[PDB]
Amino acid sequence: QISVRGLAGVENVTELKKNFNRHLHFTLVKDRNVATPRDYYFALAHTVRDHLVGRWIRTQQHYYEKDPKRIYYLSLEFYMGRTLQNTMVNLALENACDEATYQLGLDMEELEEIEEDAGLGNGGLGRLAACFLDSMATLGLAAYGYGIRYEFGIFNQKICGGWQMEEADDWLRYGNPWEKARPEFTLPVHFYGRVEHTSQGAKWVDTQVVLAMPYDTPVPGYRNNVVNTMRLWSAKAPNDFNLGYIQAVLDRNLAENISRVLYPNDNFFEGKELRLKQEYFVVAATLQDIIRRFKSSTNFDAFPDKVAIQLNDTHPSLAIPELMRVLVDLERLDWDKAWEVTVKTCAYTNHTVLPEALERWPVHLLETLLPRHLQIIYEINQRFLNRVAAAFPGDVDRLRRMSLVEEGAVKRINMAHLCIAGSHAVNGVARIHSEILKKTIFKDFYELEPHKFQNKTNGITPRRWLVLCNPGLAEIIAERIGEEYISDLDQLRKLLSYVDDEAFIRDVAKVKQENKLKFAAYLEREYKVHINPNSLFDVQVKRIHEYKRQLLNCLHVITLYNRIKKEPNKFVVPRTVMIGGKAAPGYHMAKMIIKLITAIGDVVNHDPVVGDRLRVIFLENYRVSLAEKVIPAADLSEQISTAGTEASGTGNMKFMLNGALTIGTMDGANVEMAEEAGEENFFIFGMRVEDVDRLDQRGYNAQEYYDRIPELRQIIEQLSSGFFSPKQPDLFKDIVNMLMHHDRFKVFADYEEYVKCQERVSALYKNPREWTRMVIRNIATSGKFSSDRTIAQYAREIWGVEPSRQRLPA
Amino acid sequence: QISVRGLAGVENVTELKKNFNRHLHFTLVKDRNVATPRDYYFALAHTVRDHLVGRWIRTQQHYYEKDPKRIYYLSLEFYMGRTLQNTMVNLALENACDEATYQLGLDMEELEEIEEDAGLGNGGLGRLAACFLDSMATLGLAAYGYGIRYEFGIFNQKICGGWQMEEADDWLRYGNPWEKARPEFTLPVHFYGRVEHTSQGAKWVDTQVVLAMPYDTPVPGYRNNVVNTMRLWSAKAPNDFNLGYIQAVLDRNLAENISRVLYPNDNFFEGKELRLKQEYFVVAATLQDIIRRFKSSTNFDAFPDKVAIQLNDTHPSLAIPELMRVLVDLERLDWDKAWEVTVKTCAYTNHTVLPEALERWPVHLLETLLPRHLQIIYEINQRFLNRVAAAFPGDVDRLRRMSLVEEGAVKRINMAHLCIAGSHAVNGVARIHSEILKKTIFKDFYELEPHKFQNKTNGITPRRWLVLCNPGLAEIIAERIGEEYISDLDQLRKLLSYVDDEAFIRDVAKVKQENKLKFAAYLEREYKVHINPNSLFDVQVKRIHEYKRQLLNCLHVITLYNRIKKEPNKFVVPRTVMIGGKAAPGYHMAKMIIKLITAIGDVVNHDPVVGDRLRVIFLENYRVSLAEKVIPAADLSEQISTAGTEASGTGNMKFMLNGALTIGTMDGANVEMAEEAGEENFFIFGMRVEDVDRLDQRGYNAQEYYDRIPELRQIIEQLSSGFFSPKQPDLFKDIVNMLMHHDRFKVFADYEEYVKCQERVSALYKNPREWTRMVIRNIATSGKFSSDRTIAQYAREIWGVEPSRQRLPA
Ligand SMILES: COc1ccc(-c2nc([C@@H]3O[C@H](CO)[C@@H](O)[C@H](O)[C@H]3O)n[nH]2)cc1
Ligand SMILES: COc1ccc(-c2nc([C@@H]3O[C@H](CO)[C@@H](O)[C@H](O)[C@H]3O)n[nH]2)cc1
Ligand SMILES: *Cc1c(COP(=O)(O)O)cnc(C)c1O
Ligand SMILES: *Cc1c(COP(=O)(O)O)cnc(C)c1O
Repeated sequence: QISVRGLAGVENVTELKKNFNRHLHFTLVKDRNVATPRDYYFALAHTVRDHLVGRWIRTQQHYYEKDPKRIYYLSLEFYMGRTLQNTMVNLALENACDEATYQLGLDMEELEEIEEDAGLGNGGLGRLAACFLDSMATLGLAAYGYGIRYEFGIFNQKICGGWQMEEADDWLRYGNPWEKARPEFTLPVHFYGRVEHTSQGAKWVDTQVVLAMPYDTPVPGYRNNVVNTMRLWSAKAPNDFNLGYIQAVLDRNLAENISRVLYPNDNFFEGKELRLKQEYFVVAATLQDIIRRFKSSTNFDAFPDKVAIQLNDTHPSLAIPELMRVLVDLERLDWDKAWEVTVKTCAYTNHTVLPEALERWPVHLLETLLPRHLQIIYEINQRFLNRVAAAFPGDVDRLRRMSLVEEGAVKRINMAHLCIAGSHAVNGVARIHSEILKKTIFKDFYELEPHKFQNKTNGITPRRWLVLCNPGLAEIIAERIGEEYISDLDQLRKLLSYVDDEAFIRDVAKVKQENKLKFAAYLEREYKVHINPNSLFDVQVKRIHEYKRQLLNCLHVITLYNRIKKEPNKFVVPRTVMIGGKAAPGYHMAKMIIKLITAIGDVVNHDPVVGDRLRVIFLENYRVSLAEKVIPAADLSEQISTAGTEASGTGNMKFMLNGALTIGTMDGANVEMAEEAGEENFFIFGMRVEDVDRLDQRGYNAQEYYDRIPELRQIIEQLSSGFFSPKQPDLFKDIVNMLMHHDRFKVFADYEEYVKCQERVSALYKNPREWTRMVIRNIATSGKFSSDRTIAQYAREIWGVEPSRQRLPA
Repeated sequence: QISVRGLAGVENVTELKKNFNRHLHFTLVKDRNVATPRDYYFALAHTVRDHLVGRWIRTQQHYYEKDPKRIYYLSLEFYMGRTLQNTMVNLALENACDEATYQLGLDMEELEEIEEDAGLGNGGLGRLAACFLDSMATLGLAAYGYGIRYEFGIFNQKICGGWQMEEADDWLRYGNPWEKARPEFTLPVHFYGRVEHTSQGAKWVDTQVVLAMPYDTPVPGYRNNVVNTMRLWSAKAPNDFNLGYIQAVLDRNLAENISRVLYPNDNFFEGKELRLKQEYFVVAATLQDIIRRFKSSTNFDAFPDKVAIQLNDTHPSLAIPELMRVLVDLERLDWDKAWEVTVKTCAYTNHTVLPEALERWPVHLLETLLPRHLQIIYEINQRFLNRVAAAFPGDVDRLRRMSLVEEGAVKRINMAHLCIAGSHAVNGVARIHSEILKKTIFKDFYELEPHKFQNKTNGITPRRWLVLCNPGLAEIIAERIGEEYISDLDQLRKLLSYVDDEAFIRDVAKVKQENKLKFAAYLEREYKVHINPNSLFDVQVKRIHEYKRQLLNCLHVITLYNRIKKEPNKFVVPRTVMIGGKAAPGYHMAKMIIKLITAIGDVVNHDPVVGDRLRVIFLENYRVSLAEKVIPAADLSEQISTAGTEASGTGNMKFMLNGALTIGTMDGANVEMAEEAGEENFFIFGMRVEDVDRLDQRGYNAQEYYDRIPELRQIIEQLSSGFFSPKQPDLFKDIVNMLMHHDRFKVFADYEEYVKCQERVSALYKNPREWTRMVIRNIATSGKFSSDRTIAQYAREIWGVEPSRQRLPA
């Protein structure tokens, strides 16, 4: 049907049909009389998987023969989502599979909906890792993603009585056709024990052993026949583990719990032993695998020429002392040489400045679990501080600030300090964030070693986030400028020459309208709710956190409601306000915010005076597959974090690419988006970073805003008095008390500017031609935010490898 | 090469090679340059599996269309062993696969050795279930085996310093290509809770739910294109289970532990809650599956016409009250009608008279775990005892003896009594055993309902236990009488006409010699030990238990050793005495017996005066795959249980079929073997059951035998004084004390007759022609001991179905 989905040749379609029927019979052991839609999904997934394997084998063979520098991307999170459609897109099989399944009496879109998300991440950080793997494959880099194969990913969210309930995400229940277990490359990982000092070096002895079993998942590049590997480790007990008899076997679960479940905190550090075990587990297994591959290419001088290790935040920071341990204790390198190799191999990406998100591990935990690593950390620290003292003689407070070891009631190791000391490059994830790192939390380190500090602004893959989720938009773009933009997103600039083209304006608006209709029907089918698809779709989807300011959005929604009730017969631009996202299970305020959003909905959606002019919907179970549906349907993207808090954001970029306008603060990558599109094509409001600093110096007093803004006072009085919770009048007192007395994120300080800016949004929406022209200017300038651009910069400026768009032979 | 392995046609071999290469590439994602022997095994297993699937689908379809009476064989144990070779034998693919792999540069016998045993049983009871599944498929019965998919089967045995050590049997580590998960037919199983009485019936409420997920394994019949199903349940927690957050997810292991591990006790009852959970789990899931299939054929009068449930001992006895629960509480049948249906549906096989093996569950356990089942059991008991009281008025002691409820400090439910009350047929497993049931432990029940009591003598499948393990013997038989005997083992009687045939005598002895050479080399390769293959191979392999009297064998071995040392220059027939088997981990005396056997070996095998005239070998890790190697190599089969203790035995039958002579007591099926072969062709010794009873009446005094038999006194003095344990002189005092003062199995009472009978064995072995003639007379009369005969009797006399040797279309 549409060109960007590829060719459906007679031979190809005939062969797909044959192989589908072969898998249904031989692989699934079903016939057509008893097959369910799930069986049909698996038959198609195996059929498509077969097309990957030849390319996967040949790619890995090619890397063995050419021996390029290898890139290892270490992350505790990979938020992959579904694989079937992405695989078809990257192999140019989508139209062929559509036609094949159509001829078998099946709807391929219905089969796609059966696949579980691989939800092995919390949000942005994990999804960035996934976009990066796609870009690395598309750019022909010899890259490997290494992580943990969690049995349970991010929990499934249910809303009961307006409250979040959590259910385990049993994503492996029906099997995962995309992974290949490799039990033959299983490796041992050590814990506990003690250190003995012999005459020739330290020895780590009396340890408990857990096995790391790898599962490999293919990562196809975009139409280049490159298939890279994501290797995820699963924990297994050895067979003599604890070996009355029955209890010893049952106790194997203690070892296997390491890979059982993803910690569900976004931007928050929980210092639990189990999490530390996960961090070491992934590092120890991965580093053995790296060294094995390096020796099968004595001379570790060449190691940094053949290996780059990228640390996705501090979560895999133990890679630094582990590499030192292996090189010094096992390979018998002198300390100075081992350190040179380590620093040249490792690079660190920081993703947050929030103090509660930074990993600071208690020394007593490390002492018990990883006694040799603690010794190595202390030695790193002493050598590092000796350098500081030589550069800044007499500056004793600098020595305290820069130490890897923090003093206090409980001594802690600051893992960010460890990463900076042990890495040749340290980057933030958007220009403003990288500047904040140099001016504030890592200022001292920047003064010592300015050359280490870089910026790499984040991006998103346009395969998943345009072609896959919004084929209608991809097609109308391709009709004008061809298909090359899918792997060279800067070509979207050519669309600026179509900003006054009446046919293009029409087509852009038509695609948005279709996407809104399709989403409005999805909502009715799966969740029994009636929305007006002519209304402005105002969307805020992301994890629930105080810094992201869903509460500010709530205040605007109540303002609109109160304005309608005051003047019911005045025209207002109709809106559907959709908010979705998961709260971390232990984060009380985030759970209270969810309840507030649903309680506002309960009032607003049932008030007959409001009608269809305002609807408030909480989108349940926000995840990658839901993002693919709602983002193409959005008109307005809410990116309203307090300036200085959102390191980058990536949702922001997904909305820009898909034809929504953005209302946002000058935070993270929003700054760069506005710069690319022009400030006149962005709805910017609120305090800049400098304004927040000025408020913090005099002292934030929320009472001043309450006293001066009557519309704001009315809302607080409604919240306090039980207007949105008549049966439990004090339900929201924690929210009110926080806003009035200990709001770290200054919700009231941006309220007035936010409401005024929202009125400008509504004014523009009344003129559909000018709204759409502004949209075209956004889509046209979104090219910088391709993760292909981001990865090319990492490759050239950090890893020292050249990207390639050349195809391997098929 | 050999005819019974089938045809190797050019087309077949070409297609096998293609499919092997397809699986290596697409299924395993390997090329020939990096493939290991394990990859080659999996490629062949998938290739052979593909030949099963069409037949499996068509067989199950045929049962749906014809709607025959269905047979459900419920067992906690299925000791399957390896599947690859058995599959090839039953599909006539062995020579074709041999040729295909040969042309690919691979040795198929080497690939076969890579497969793990499916070790989901302890010994005879579990292996009987496996032979039965093979026979049911070969006889065209619509039969299903139902059990538990244990993650860990019977432990792997290691010998360290002469002691048994246990290691977990992680049989699923590399995957199981033979099973198909069916997560779509997952069913709930309930535990705990309480009973509420409403106006219309009892309700079992407030229960904890565990899911039962089925995995299906194909069971091919012998060259008839029938493929039946073995369905094994695995335990899964529901997704809301216990739903801080992290701990709730980790605690899912509590539910999933139900299917984690096989209880490793042979002939011993351990009354643990976890075992009770396993028993109910298998019953509750299976019965729902049975009822579903019955309703998809209101009218439960027809249920016993369409369903037979065979209880493999009392382990699945909760099927009786569960069926009553479903019919009364859920289907709303009146009690009397439900009971009629239950009795007509269920039949019970008893496999032991040892009092410590009989299941007697504490009432307090049932009350907490299965409160509704306990109520139903009490009602069954009251109704049953009302019948007893009407038949035997005033016989109050009979009421006490027959009750399902045993009085005492702890009230217990006698599950054997429950099975008899609720079953239309009760059988023992050999003629002597079935007679013992009627005369002793179930005498009262037999007097009430004589019509219920039957015998079904055990058997073994001649596919695994002749064709598969001893192709050389199968072939020389086939050269004379054709191939029909493989599915009609009574045809072996035709071999009596070849007892004086010089060529046949030669060939039988040649095959034995080859098997001994092959086993002698296996021992050198895998376990670094030098045995004389011209020696008589004297073999006792079976679980270690006091009743099986490995200790009596030990006493004979020491006797031979002492006789050699007394007269070193006299000729004695050389022997290699091999003993193997696992001890239950908590069974102290069994572990001490293993240590005694290895300690005897340590002395005997290193005494230079003995030379190669006597060797004592402990065969480590005895299991089904080791049985397939050692049984074809044996000359003498040791079947020496105290009369009245071995309900049947099946090892005995395996040795008879494979050309060993038997030294044995008149116990279990040995009685029937001697009757079939003639007593003159069997080495019978020792007390009969009647002699044991006479000794028990006067009192067994072991001291009398010590005082009268100088050779026996010498052995006890050697054991006591530390001759076999010089560094730990008192090591064997528990063994000595047991033999002298509390030997329940009367080892000393059979010593003299046993040693004299062993001298007759040695005398016959000196005349190889007459030894071999006696062997032919044994093999020729082994036909009764086919499990095809056993299953045909169950079918006709218990299940009410007619067996069929007709082929389904291919
Ligand atoms: C399990 O514990 C944690 C899980 C995640 C984070 C984390 N997530 C991000 C997000 O990273 C994105 C990708 O760079 C940014 O776009 C986003 O601004 C940031 O909040 N920063 N930090 C921190 C601890
Ligand atoms: C896990 O707990 C148990 C496991 C097994 C048994 C058992 N095994 C047999 C053996 O059954 C064989 C098949 O009928 C007989 O040949 C054998 O004589 C008997 O001991 N009888 N009883 C009992 C409890
Ligand atoms: C992109 C994405 C995120 C990150 O969104 P932000 O608005 O940048 O926080 C979180 N979750 C999912 C499922 C995503 O696809
Ligand atoms: C046949 C068999 C048994 C039963 O042997 P008995 O001598 O009858 O106890 C036990 N274990 C294995 C592995 C078997 O094959």
